[PDB]
Amino acid sequence: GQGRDWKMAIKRCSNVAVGVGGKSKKFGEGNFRWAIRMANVSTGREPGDIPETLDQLRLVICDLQERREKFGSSKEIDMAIVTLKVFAVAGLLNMTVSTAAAAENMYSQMGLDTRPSMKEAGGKEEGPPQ
Repeated sequence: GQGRDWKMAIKRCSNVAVGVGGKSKKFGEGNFRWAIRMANVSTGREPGDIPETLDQLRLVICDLQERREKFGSSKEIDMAIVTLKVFAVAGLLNMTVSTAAAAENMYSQMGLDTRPSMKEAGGKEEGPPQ
C-alpha cells in the first residue's frame, strides 16, 4: 500500500463524497488505510495486509459483510464496508461515482457482493514475494 498503483487509486477516490451531499467531506487516504486495517483485524488477516487485486479486495469485503450478518451492524463496520466498496469501484475500476452511496449501488449492480467459488475464480493468487 505504498506503490504507484495504490496512490493513483487513492487519487481517484479523493473526489468521492463520504456523504450523499452536496456539502460533504471527501474520502482521504487515511480513511482507506483505516478501513483495510479494520477489516483485516476483524477477519483474522495480518493487520497491514493490502489487497492488490479486485478479487482479493472482494473477498475481504465478502468476509466483512458476512461478519456483519453474523454479529450485527454498527456505524464502524458499515463505514469500513462502504469505504472498501469506494476503493473497489472508484479506485481499482476507475469508475466515476459521486458519493459512497453511489459506489455501494454500483458494487451491488455489478454482482460483486456475490462471493465467487474457488472454481469460479479460476485459481487463487500465487506469485513471488517481491
